[PDB]
Amino acid sequence: EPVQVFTDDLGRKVTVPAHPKRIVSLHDLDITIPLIELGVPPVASHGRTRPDGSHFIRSGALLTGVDFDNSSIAFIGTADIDIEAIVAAKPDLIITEPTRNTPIERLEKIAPTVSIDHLKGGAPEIYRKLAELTGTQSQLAILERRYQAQINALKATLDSQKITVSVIQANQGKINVMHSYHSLGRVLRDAGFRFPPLIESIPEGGRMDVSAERLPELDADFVFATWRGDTGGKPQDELATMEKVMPGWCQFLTACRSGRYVLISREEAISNSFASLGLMAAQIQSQIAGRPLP
Amino acid sequence: EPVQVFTDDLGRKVTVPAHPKRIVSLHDLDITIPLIELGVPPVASHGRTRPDGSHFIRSGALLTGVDFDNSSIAFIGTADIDIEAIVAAKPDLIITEPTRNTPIERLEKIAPTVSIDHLKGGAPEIYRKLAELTGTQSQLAILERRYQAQINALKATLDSQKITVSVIQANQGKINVMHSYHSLGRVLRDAGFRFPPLIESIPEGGRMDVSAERLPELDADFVFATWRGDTGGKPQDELATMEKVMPGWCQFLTACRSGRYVLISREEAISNSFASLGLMAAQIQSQIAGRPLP
Repeated sequence: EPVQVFTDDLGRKVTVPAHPKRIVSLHDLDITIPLIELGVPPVASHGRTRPDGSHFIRSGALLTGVDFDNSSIAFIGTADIDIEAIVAAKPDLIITEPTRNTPIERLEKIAPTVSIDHLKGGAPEIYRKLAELTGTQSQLAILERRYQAQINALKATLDSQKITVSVIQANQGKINVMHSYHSLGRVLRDAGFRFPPLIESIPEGGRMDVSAERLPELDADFVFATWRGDTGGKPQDELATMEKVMPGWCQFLTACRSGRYVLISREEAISNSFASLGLMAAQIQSQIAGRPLP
Repeated sequence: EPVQVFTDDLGRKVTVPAHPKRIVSLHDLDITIPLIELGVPPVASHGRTRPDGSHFIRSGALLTGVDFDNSSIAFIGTADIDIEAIVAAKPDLIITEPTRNTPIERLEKIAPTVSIDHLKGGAPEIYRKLAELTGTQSQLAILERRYQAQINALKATLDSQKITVSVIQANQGKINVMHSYHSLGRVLRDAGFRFPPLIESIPEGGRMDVSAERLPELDADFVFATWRGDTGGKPQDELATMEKVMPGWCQFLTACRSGRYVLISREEAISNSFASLGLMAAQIQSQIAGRPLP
């Protein structure tokens, strides 16, 4: 019953509960996982569909232990959001994002609705906004304190201001690089590691394709790449794709030639969650400083 | 004020809240960390003290984000428990353990008091007991679901019954080896890895010192060890410790000589927390299956 006014990322000043009890989320990975971490899981959520017709919250169980099958969170649809399911969930707050296609004008006649945009400040701003929305600034501060401690533990392990890093990815015949590769890039930058010029010059929130011949320009002391394992995939498949991109690609990176090419599971690496930040920090730690080469 | 019966590990049937709101914890690592993970932080806790006079929950910030300096958990002592701070905290439940000073009989007249023993059943049992005690069985189920997903992700990454691992530790000129090294050994065992015959010979819950001449009997596809970092230590400090144990030790292990010797941060590795098991699984994954060697 007590309310609050929130200005969303479309610039809409919306009257919302101070402490919402029945949140509806229109994205699993970008909204619902954060909501779970903050201790305000939604009563219904966008999710995904297996070939057998069963549903799952993407990265839910793996990163939070929470999924459709072990909770009372209702599934509202994958590509086509079921408006009736949203209404049947009796929300006091609906949370969507600009790359979701369900019209705001439809949603706002069900319940107070807000839209949040990761493009405006990334994951840190997403969680700040969600905490403000849900009255969970307190749970957020503890999540941020843990991340502070993981970053500091990493900085204390090695001189990161002296080690160069790089995150690359096979992209259909070329190499795609981001300015900051999601969880992996965020931890590497917050820890003070330095990227090659070609990556540094990419605008924040951007990405670019690089021709395979220009691999040496993406080299660093350590080169990270990620592999899709959600579908029965293994790290060797990512080694296969790179070989298709360029036969003997390894010889073009001193990091790969020297055995400082590191493969990280992609599902964990792409999530905006605090769970993932911790997994990235641990992996970066032992891989860079806990793996002496002969 | 609804009440339940709990038989503690001394065999005492104690009438305790069904849902305790104001828990006092007499041990940071064995009780407080579990309680925080179960979503029921204590209102007062044992912890450690620095020479400057500041107080902390060992592992609290690093693994949970929760500490004395960013919460309202009251510090109640390190060596000698502050009984007046426990009174001021108005507890409805006091949790103690057998390796503690405080007479159980003084605590009894402040609030219902139970004693939990880590020696019977370990962490799984500690967590099960606390969940029943605090009414947090559903939170535990969620933590367990995430552990299942992490083990499943690891097993799907590689054929683990095809790979041998070992965990060793320098111990004053000798090598100490456990049947299962805390969190790191539990994950390796749960994921289905094989161990060297000498390690499988050690009785469950046990450990053994061996001379460094016997290092080859601890050799594996991957040899793991841990380094203490909570106090400015670095991985290189543990390598220097090994060189004292035996000069040229690296050449004596095929794993080290070939670049399959991996160093893992100790504080996380020795914790019984669900957070640790997650950091272990992720590091084992990329270290074993995500690091191509030239």
